[PDB]
Amino acid sequence: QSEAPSAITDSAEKLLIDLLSITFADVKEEDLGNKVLENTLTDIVCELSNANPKVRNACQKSLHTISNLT
Repeated sequence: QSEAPSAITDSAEKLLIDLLSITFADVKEEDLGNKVLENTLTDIVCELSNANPKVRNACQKSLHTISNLT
């Protein structure tokens, strides 16, 4: 909710970026997706068209920090 404190969604965004920085560190092949990297990228890029702007900007930032990582 909008009147919840800001550290909830801020800590969630930082945790999502840190988790995607951890689990996408070993992927080097550009066409490497087997079962679960495909689903993680699917749930990220299917949510760029959300109603909430926070999750839109978080999905854009998480797509940017896994294209600069690998």
